Amino acid sequence: RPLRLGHRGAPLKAKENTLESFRLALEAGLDGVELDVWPTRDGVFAVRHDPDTPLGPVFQVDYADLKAQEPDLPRLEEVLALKEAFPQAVFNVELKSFPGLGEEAARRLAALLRGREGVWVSSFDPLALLALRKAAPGLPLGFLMAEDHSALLPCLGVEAVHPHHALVTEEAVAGWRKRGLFVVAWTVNEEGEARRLLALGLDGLIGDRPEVLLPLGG
Amino acid sequence: RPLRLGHRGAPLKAKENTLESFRLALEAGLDGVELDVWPTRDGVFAVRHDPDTPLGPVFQVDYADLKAQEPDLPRLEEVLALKEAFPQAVFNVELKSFPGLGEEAARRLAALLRGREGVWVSSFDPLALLALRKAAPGLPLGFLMAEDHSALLPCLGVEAVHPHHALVTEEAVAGWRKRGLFVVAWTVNEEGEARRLLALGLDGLIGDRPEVLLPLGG
Repeated sequence: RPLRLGHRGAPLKAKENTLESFRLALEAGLDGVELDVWPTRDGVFAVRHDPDTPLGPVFQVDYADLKAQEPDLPRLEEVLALKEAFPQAVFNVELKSFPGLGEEAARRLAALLRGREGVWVSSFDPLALLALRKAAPGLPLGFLMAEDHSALLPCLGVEAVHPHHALVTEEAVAGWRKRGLFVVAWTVNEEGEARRLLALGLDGLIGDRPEVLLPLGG
Repeated sequence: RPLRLGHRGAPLKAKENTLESFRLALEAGLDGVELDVWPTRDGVFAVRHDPDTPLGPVFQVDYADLKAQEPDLPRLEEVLALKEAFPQAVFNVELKSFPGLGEEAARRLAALLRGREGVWVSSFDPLALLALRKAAPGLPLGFLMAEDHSALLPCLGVEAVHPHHALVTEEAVAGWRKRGLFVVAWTVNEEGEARRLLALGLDGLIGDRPEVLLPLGG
């Protein structure tokens, strides 16, 4: 059935991108979660949406320092470790990096996720995706799109396309299906829109409300 | 003959990315200049390399304010206007924008450069290039590469590829020629490297030293 994914966990039940949020999303019965990561100065993947912190941009601060300042800030490995409690859960890691520093971060993430199962990486940065695919041939990837940049799909090594829900139309989906892509829309928080998207045959939905996603599928 | 282009003008003769620098580069006999631009809060294309200013990121500050703070900061139109004094000169505008805000800036730049001659836009951002091509079908474009991302060329509407000189090899050039691309390397400041690149048949060189580029060609 279509994947029901918790955006940054269950952001309305607990603070977004925190271990509690991810746990609550999985305890709610969702198929998995999406989590945002940025590389720290010392190469740790901090789980948070915004790149700017009280101590400066994430890439210029060591993880331990960000953690002292923000005690509930998880590192990637801690979130993926939840697969121990939920063996069937999947994790969509969105690699966020300043395009220009994306290739280096991508190579680092590739090494960290080597051979790991139940995880796929998505990114809005085509350059990071190319670097990821070269560094880890077996790691599933998804191309995030805020505007319709489908023209790049033929040149990207990705198994999925993650379009903003407003880009999802019958014709757009036909194009993605034509390439055998797995389609995951975001960020879907309304029943009406969720049903519209599923009626189009999408493979997954990322949303902030578990209740809305749970009944979808079978 | 191969284009001899002044990187940000003639950066050692005058402050980089200033009208004086561009004028000196053209007075030296170069075929054109490369200039960096970032969009201001009010949609003006400020000519400068760094995005961070004493007043904050360029996109969050109005041009007039940046100008008061930095009196020699040009706006794009002022640099392109130099074509009046040098009718044969060409201008390579590098659109710099935070990938995510690149499409919007690209659409704005496309409208500004509508029908203009002797100008081509390059960018490290594939998304900005796609937006530029859609908005201005007749505007020549170049794909800047800091690492070899040639795999994207087939999906980009570009007439040129602008590789960092360290990516230029006989095999790489054969691949680009195979697609009929115009190849422009940067940033070439040494005679040895310049001669190595020209021997490979490149179509243009962007460098900080006019003396090094002038004798190249015929």
